[PDB]
Amino acid sequence: SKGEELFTGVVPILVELDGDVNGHKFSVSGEGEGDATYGKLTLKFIVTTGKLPVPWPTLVTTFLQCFARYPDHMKRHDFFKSAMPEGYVQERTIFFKDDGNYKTRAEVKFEGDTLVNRIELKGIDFKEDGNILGHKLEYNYNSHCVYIVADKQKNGIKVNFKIRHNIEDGSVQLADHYQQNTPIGDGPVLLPDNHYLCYQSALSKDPNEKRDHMVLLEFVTAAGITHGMHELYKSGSGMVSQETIKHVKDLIAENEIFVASKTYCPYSHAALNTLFEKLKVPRSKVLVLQLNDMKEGADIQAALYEINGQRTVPNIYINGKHIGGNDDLQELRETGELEELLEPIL
Repeated sequence: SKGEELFTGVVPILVELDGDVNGHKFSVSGEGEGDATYGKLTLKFIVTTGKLPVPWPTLVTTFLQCFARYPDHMKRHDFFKSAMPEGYVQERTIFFKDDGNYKTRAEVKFEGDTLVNRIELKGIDFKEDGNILGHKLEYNYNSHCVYIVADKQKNGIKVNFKIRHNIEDGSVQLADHYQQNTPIGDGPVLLPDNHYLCYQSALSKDPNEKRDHMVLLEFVTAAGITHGMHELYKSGSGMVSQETIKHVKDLIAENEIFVASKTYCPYSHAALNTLFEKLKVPRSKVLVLQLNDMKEGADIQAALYEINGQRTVPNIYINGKHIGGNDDLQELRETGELEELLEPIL
């Protein structure tokens, strides 16, 4: 399958990392599973070479954003899954305030029914007495959202975020991240509009594990883009004769309630149900118009736009005053404005 289809269910994950921080070589292996529908991640890492020369917490970001949950209205912005199965390369440079930095490169891709994260990390200029080499960071992780931005030039995404690692003495170790993601193959990929990815992580130990390890649980969700559906409702694609313009105006002035609609339009359905059922308004007070059922439907609707700028049905009016669409009608229903507008009419 292609792109997101590959993440519909629970996916097995494998992670491999070879690192050398300040000359101290080490390598870790990790396994778990992802469930993008719930933005779930469950992994277990084990150090193969002995122990870790750095705190586990400082490796969390390095140790799978293709598993984040993207809401139904943000599928077009899921860059990570669109790169699969071929994958993408993730590069980062993490500057540790008043200390050394990590430079990382990783290739994420499917190898069979498995998503594999192969990483290479190098650390340099770290203080042997600092919080990193000195192992002074609490075994926890803070929650927060990061700002995701597309990099049209590189055909991928960019991210600059800061991680705060709690230090045992109540203070904090600053981890300034610089992330760059690039597609591996040359097939289509979805570049997103700026948005957010909110993380929540949980670190634990396997009481049955005797080698240095870490059990990570991450919950990730995409957020920040607006639900385009009701927006589209408002948006819509020779000028009309004044003859028609006045006529529509007359229709507006000569009627207590005016409603231009179409028989198949949901918003019209609801606007009408609101007036005739919910608010039990008399059919003799409401002049309805099924534009898709008239000779001059087009002309009328055209004339309407010319008169109020609205291009979509339902186009509602009350006592000569333009109201708008259904959302405008619901607007006034809640603020209680509608009830008072109808009082006189009723």
